[PDB]
Amino acid sequence: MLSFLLTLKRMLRACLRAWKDKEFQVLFVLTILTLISGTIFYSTVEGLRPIDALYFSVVTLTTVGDGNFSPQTDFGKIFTILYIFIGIGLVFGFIHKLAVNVQ
Amino acid sequence: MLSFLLTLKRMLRACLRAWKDKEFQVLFVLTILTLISGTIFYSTVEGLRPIDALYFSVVTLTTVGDGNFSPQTDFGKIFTILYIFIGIGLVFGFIHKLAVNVQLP
Amino acid sequence: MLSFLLTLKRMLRACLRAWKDKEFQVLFVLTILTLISGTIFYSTVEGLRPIDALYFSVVTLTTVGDGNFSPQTDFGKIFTILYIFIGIGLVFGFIHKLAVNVQ
Amino acid sequence: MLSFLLTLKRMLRACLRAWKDKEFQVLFVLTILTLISGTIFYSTVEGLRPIDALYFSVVTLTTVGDGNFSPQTDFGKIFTILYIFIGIGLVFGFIHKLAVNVQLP
Ligand SMILES: [Ca+2]
Ligand SMILES: [K+]
Ligand SMILES: [K+]
Ligand SMILES: [K+]
Ligand SMILES: [K+]
Repeated sequence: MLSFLLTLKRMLRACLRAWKDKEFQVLFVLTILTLISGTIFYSTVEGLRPIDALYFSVVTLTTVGDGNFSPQTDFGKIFTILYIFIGIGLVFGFIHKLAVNVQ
Repeated sequence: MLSFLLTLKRMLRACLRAWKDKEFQVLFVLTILTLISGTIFYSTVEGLRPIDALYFSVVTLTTVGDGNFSPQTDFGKIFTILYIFIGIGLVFGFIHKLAVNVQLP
Repeated sequence: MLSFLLTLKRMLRACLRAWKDKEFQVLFVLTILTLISGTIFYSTVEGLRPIDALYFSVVTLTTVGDGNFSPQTDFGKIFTILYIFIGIGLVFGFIHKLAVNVQ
Repeated sequence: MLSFLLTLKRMLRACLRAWKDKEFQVLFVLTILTLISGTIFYSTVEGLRPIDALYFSVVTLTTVGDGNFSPQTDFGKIFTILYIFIGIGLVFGFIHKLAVNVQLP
């Protein structure tokens, strides 16, 4: 149906308009950064291959969680705790962003 | 007791009333599409029984998470990461939607 | 500090005012129901002691997840999938509720 | 590049500006209180090393979840359930807050 495609595209364009918003860009960059850091941290401190460090970081920053791995070192656990709150703060940021975008 | 039932019905009506929104519908189809892709991907690449691939896909895409399985291949891992952001995208989309339907006038 | 206690109490009263809202009551009852059902389902179909069925239901309906148990039977898995979406729908319900409560 | 930095700072200022809200503060203290209680509870009742009790408490209260540990006692289980709803309460509270600070005027 054309109605369907048209609606989808209207929405896609709306999503694209966001990647053009400075504040949204910031939020985006910060999480990308946060993802890099985490990848690096768990790679060195917890000794996980980069890909498994990125995975754990993602799955953790998004609250999906890893059904197998858990930080072994104490330093790892502390970092993971603060890491998670950064994620909570990051998502509220987007939430607030969207809540404002309508008005 | 009666107001409970009456309120429930009014709300239950609304949920359906929103099931008529063109944008809600697309989000729904996109989610179902995402769910189907995941199911295929994981049964294929991770060799998971189809029902296990759909299950992993659902719990992964909703941030619930699987307490036992994790992709074993680097391929599955990469896909899961992006898959999760799709999910995050889908949910914000719904949230944005609800946000608009509230602050309407 | 008195300022602190006063603010807290103002907020507690606000939370209490909600338990007096019919629509909120509904949302509440539905999840309680949903929790009962789940407890029963996983108890019989997956053979978990009621307490472990309630736990799995809660941890699953709230997206916390169980780091050990996963449904073994196919019927269990299908139910868990629909169960989770009920939860997503239930939480959006509260979300919408709150988003309206301000205006 | 400069607008990035300038925007970041303006936003970074706001987060702090909100750290001055009396209601945000209480929510924060309540969360810290909840976190401390959990840490005590789990090290005591579940015999978890203090840092493991705080960790389990954080991942549990944020719906992230622990991929390896689960309370072993029926006592720990009951507590975890309520604990999770406290967390759900805390988050809605913050959300409600953000909701109000947006739709202000
Ligand atoms: Ca596990
Ligand atoms: K998990
Ligand atoms: K979650
Ligand atoms: K969430
Ligand atoms: K989770």
